[PDB]
Amino acid sequence: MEDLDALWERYREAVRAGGNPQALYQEMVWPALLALWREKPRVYPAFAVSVHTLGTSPEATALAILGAGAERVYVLHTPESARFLPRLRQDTGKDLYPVEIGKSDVEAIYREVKRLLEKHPEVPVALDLTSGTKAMSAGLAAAGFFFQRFYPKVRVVYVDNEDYDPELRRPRAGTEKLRILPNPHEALAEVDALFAKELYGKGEFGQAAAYFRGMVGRTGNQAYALYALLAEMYRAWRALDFGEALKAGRKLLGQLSQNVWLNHPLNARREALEAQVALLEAVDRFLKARDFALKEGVYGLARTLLHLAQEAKEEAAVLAALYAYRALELLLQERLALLGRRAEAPGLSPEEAEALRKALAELLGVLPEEVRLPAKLGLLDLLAFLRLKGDEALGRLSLAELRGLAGALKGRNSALLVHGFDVPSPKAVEGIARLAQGLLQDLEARTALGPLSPEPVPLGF
Amino acid sequence: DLDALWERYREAVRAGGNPQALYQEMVWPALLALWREKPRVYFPQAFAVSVHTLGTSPEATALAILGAGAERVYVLHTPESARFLPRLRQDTGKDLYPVEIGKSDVEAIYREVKRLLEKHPEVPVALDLTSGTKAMSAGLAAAGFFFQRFYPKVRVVYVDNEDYDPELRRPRAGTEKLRILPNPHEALAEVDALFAKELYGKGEFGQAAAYFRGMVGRTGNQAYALYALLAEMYRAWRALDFGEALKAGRKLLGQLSQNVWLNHPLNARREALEAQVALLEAVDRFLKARDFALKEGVYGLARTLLHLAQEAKEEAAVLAALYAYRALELLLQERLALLGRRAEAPGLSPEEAEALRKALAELLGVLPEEVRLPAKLGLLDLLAFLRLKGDEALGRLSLAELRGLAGALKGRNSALLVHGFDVPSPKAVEGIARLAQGLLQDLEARTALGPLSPEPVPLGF
Repeated sequence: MEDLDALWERYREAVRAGGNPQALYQEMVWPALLALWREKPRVYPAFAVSVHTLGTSPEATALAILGAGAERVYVLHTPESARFLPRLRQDTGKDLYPVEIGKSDVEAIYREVKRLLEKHPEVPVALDLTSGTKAMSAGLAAAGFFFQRFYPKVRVVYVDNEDYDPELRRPRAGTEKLRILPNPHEALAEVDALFAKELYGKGEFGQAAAYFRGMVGRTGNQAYALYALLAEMYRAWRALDFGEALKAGRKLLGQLSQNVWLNHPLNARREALEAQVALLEAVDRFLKARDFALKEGVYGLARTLLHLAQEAKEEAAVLAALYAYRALELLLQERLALLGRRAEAPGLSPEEAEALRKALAELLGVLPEEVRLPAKLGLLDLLAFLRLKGDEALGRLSLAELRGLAGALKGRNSALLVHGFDVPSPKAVEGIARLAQGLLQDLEARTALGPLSPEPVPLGF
Repeated sequence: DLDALWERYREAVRAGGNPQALYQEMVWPALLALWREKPRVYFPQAFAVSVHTLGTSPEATALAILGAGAERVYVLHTPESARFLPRLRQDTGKDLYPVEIGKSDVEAIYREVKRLLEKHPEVPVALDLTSGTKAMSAGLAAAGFFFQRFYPKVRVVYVDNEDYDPELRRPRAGTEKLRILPNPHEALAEVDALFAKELYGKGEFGQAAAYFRGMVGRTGNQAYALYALLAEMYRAWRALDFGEALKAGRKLLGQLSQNVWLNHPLNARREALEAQVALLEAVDRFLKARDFALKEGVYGLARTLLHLAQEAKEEAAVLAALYAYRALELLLQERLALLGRRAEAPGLSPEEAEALRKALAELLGVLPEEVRLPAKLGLLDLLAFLRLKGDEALGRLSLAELRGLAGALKGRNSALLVHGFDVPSPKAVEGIARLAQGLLQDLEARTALGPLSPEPVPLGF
């Protein structure tokens, strides 16, 4: 090695004397450097296959072949650099499997890497980008980091070096070292936040929380524990577990009020978070009481259900119907509470029951004698009853709209996930959600929560 | 023009002149002029920001800056390439924003690119990798393609050429052109299958179908259309849209029967597919008839609901309870039918009603007068009635087991998403689902389907 450092200087001074650079490199330097790499590869801390781009200088590639020490060696060369395959054979002693590519045909690099990984799918593979055009090297690296998703044993490698002489177009002999170029997730920790943020923006709150919690496990940065709490709060809220959501939100607000978290980015949104936690509190209170005097909790629950129905409208129509039916039922029951009455025991007088059978018969296209009122008012019975009692919000419904909704309202309990086998049309679910929305805006005006959305607050990064 | 200039340059070099100084004197002014007049840029592109690595080759970075035409220009240089910043300012005429990095510090590339995208989050940004070490260029490309996931307007760019003279270490003048380097996702069609197969493996059937549809177009290969149908069938099945699931499964089976597709990989799992489609057909039949003599459809619907309940139990227990209650209800009604009683309105004599009130009281630990029998039997009422009528499966349950189930069973209709406000424990869902599973295993033996799983068949690639 100090032999190598001494003859490097001998070479340098011979070049300053007028000796040719390439010739004296081949004669004085390269045999000793090559012998060193044969005996002892300068390799950072397993490869079964190595794949090497090949440009106009074969020496870097010879070193990378010896450093990876793979049994199977592929060489991605161009029509122009094919001339160097004999030298590669004689310097490495390896069988070469050559693949010709254009020097900036990045797609072909991608395709050849695909083909090779499919040929060697479960062994460690080194992708050496040292030699070639920037297009070849960058294409090989890009292909490697892309395919690690599906071929995790792939590694991108590089003959790093120290004293690159721009005149000599070579580094100082003996400073070369083969090493692994890390992928961005491996290299830069904060990029995990990006994955978490993406999942959060998709409504995948449980996975987002898992990512944030794993980041605290990786780096110890407790700022991401607060983000995990937030994602956990939304996970629980979207799953209708208002107790767990309230607990997570209260923990989060408590943490954000500590001096150490004063500049956490979620504090830029504190009021929004406080309002959402107030909503969760109100819903928790209403769920415990089951009493429709608690207007804020009725609003919070119906708002949550209508938002869930809107999100399920495309991918989950059966659930969308269920959410929309429950929201409308809650809102109609709150209207009945405006009259002091309860749907499970409305206390209909004989005159009221007769009038209700007549109105239901007109809506259902039957005779009043065919209408049988259950002990607990069904959804359509409740709507008809409120109209009979002069409810101002339901009185505004046209007869055409109500006739259009009558089939869907009548079949509330006949839904597949309640007691029957039916799925109403998406158009009817749309009409049920529209009716519910109008009742919700009436209630929203009468509640201390004001208008509030379940949409998540922006993360602030 | 530039052709004749390049021949004059090569001639002056042949005559012993200094290649680099002669490039600076004879070639570089004409090329720089040309890139100021009309830069050679492959379809013309508009960038707001450009980011440039800088090695020992400032000419390439000047061409890249002028080609990108960005208002804001960042230069990622090393301590060794810093001395080139003044000349790069003169050639381009731009205010440069320099950022220092080590020549192999790939983490530093990732960090600085991340900072710059955060500073310019919504504008098109060019990452020029032409000049620098291979670690710098490959790091910039890898950073670009990685961050495209989160910053879609990022592009990786490169000053390519038609010919490069390896002795002069220069592109042939006037053959340089600024090119976008494609990311491996957009350059390789076939990779979409791997993504689909990943999504399919995680049960994301809609996205898997979407990727399969994409592949059909980008390749010539209608084979992927079959995969798309399979994914659509599972999507519809999980969403409880049995009609659409059956439509897709029948279309798929009919295509797998054509001569062209006899070697399709799905035909390796043909038997399983056929069985799943028959289950779907039986469920579709049962949903139209709503009659518990159709044992196969009862089995298929209860099996589907129990699978969904098991999937939802841990993180969506409200929904899991809804699914598990429906599954258990169906199975108990089928067992009422099997006893020869009407499964939707068993006609209890006053003597049977009295006996059932006594049995429920002894069970619930209350007095008989505190038990009220609704017009529709609840789950607990129905289970106790089946036990009174000598049902053997249910007769095997112990008193301890029944009292452990009694709370959950009484809460069928008081579930939040039915008529009430209950938010259940995953433990209560587990009890309901385990009772249902036992009844399902009993019905399995009495059905022409036999045992079948809603678990997706392997793709076979």
